[PDB]
Parts: sequence; C-alpha cells; structure tokens
Amino acid sequence: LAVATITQAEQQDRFLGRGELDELASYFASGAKRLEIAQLLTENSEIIVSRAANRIFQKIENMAKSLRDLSWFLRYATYAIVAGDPNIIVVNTRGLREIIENACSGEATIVALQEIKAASLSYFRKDPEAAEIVSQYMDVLITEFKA
Amino acid sequence: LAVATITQAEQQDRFLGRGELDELASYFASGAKRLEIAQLLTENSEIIVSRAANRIFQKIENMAKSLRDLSWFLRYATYAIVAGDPNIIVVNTRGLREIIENACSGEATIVALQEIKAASLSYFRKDPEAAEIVSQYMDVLITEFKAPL
Ligand SMILES: *[C@H](C)[C@H]1/C(=C/c2[nH]c(/C=C3N=C(/C=C4\NC(=O)C(CC)=C4C)C(C)=C\3CCC(=O)O)c(CCC(=O)O)c2C)NC(=O)[C@@H]1C
Ligand SMILES: CCC1=C(C)/C(=C/C2=NC(=C\c3[nH]c(/C=C4\NC(=O)[C@H](C)[C@H]4CC)c(C)c3CCC(=O)O)/C(CCC(=O)O)=C2C)NC1=O
Repeated sequence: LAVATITQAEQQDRFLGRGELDELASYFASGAKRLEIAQLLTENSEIIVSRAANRIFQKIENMAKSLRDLSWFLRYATYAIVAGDPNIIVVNTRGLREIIENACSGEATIVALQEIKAASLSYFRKDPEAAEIVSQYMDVLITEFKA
Repeated sequence: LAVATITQAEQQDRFLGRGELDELASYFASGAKRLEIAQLLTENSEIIVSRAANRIFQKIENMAKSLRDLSWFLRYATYAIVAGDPNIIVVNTRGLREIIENACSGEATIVALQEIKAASLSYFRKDPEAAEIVSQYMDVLITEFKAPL
C-alpha cells in the first residue's frame, strides 16, 4: 500500500521516513521475483494440484470439487505472492475450515495443502530466495486454515 | 493497481495471464525507480529548500513561513512521485497562487520553485531517465501554480 503510507504522512505534515521508503523500495524491487514465482506456480498449477489430490485420494468422495478447491487454494496464493501481501490469503480463508470440515475432511484438506506446498517448492530447487517466498506465503495459507 | 488486475482475475475465478503478469512487471520496475528518486529528494530535502530560499532571501518578510512553504511544495512533490500520481499536485496547489500573491510575491515564489527543480535535478547527473521524471513532476508543480485565478 503506497497510497496508505502517503495518507499517513500527509496527516502529520511530513516527508515519508526511511523505513517507509525502504519498505516501499523493497516491495517493488522484489516484484520481478514475486512474478517469476507466480508464473511457474501457474504454468504448473495442474501438475501441482494433481500431486495434492492423489496424496489424499482415498479420503475424497466428490473429486470434481476437491480438484476445484485445491486449484482455488493455489490460485489465491499466486494472488498473494503477486500482490506481495499475505492478507489476501487471510481474508478468503476466513471461516473456510468450518465449511470444508462439514463438506469432507478438514484433516485431509490440511495434508493436501501441505503437499501443495511441497509440490510448489519442488520448482525452486536452485533458488533459495524464491523458496523462502513460496514457503512464507504457503505457511500463511495453512496456518489461517488451521486457526 | 496490482489489486486492480488481481480483482478482475478474481471475479473470473482465473489465474493471472502472462500478459497481465508482464504489465505488472513494468509497473513494479517504474515503482522502484520512482522510490529511488523519492529517497534522494527526501534525504536531501533541507539542502534543496535552502538553495531555493537563498535564491530569493532579500525579498522575504517572513522567513519561517517561506521556508515552511518551500518545504511543503517539495514534500507534496515526493508524495506525487512515490504514488506515480501527478494529480496529487494539481489538487493541493489549486488556488494556492492567490493565497501566496497576497502573503508575499508570486514572482518570488516562481523563481524559488525553479530553484527547487534545479536543485532536485542536480542529484541525477548520471541518470537521464530519473531526471526526466523529476522534471515532468516539477513542471507540473510549477505549471499548476502558474495557472489562472
Ligand atoms: C513568499 C515569497 C513566500 C511565502 C510566504 C507565506 N505563505 C504564507 C501562507 C500560506 N502558505 C500556504 C502554502 C501551502 N499550503 C500548502 O498546503 C502547501 C502544499 C502544496 C503550500 C506551499 C498556505 C496554505 C498559506 C495560508 C495558510 C496558513 O497561513 O498557514 C504566509 C503567511 C502570510 C499570510 O497568511 O498572509 C507567508 C509569509 N510562501 C511561499 O511559497 C513563498 C516562498
Ligand atoms: C481459498 C479459496 C476458496 C476455497 C478453497 C473455497 C472452497 C469452498 N468449498 C466449498 C465446498 C466443498 N468442498 C468440498 C471438499 C473438498 N474441498 C477441498 O478443498 C478438499 C480437498 C475437499 C475435502 C477435504 C466439497 C465436497 C464441497 C461441496 C459441499 C457440498 O456440496 O455440500 C464451498 C461451498 C460453496 C461451494 O459449494 O462451492 C466453498 C466456498 N472457497 C474459496 O473461496
């Protein structure tokens, strides 16, 4: 949020401070990378979601929907990574476990999500920097779902 | 802005296209470059305002306010550069010309504003692309102050 830093400093009749400028400088510097990551995760979304569903294959009853949802879970994660804002994951995963746990298995879902993390991480073996971003944003997705 | 792209992807329940992914790459590159310019103008604000002030001191009947306003102009410019939105300058310099011609001299203010532009630009000697940016935004600031009442 660049407009949000501005509206704060405006209120105090002041220039943006070093941290504020440094945080914004990084938000943009890391853009290229965050987008590289989202491109691979997308290009390989189907492979990734396959690995996750098979890992819990025998716990699934509606296959159409688990394949939908695992894909969605990955999609909102590519959103977050592109926006470099983990709150996107936080808002759409709100009260979602309560729904899934009625629908099928909450535990099965978490094991699947973990395999999504794994599968994603498998594409950044030569790039520890990117791996950390993928881990970070994935972890946020699993933790919000656990609640 | 990226939220803009993501939100209209979110409504089709789709991943981002490579087109959208590439238009986001440019946006980010521009943003980084703008923030490098804001850091410099902000780190060097005082130096930049003194030079502006010194260019017109003989005519100043209120040093504190003149310094303050000089600082306020540069301030809102970095606001605009950070956001990449020049309308921040249009909106906050509306009717500023009349207020200031009454308080002191509009002719003096313009000279001083020229010097802010000059001084700011002197931190980007080895960087034509950054200079173009600084210059566009400064020119907006000056233009909108020299608009009709
Ligand atoms: C004259 C050569 C110098 C000068 C003097 C000066 N200005 C004022 C009063 C005001 N100045 C402003 C300026 C701004 N307000 C803003 O929001 C911004 C950001 C873009 C600026 C630059 C305003 C709003 C006022 C009136 C409100 C107030 O008084 O605080 C005075 C006071 C005298 C008077 O009010 O009649 C003086 C002496 N300003 C210059 O820019 C010249 C360098
Ligand atoms: C983060 C983005 C996001 C997700 C994931 C999401 C899921 C989501 N899954 C749902 C249902 C469902 N979910 C599943 C099951 C599964 N789904 C899984 O992710 C598991 C792999 C598996 C069980 C563990 C089933 C079977 C239903 C249908 C429930 C029904 O028809 O009653 C519903 C109820 C509405 C609907 O039927 O579409 C939502 C909102 N919504 C979202 O906005």
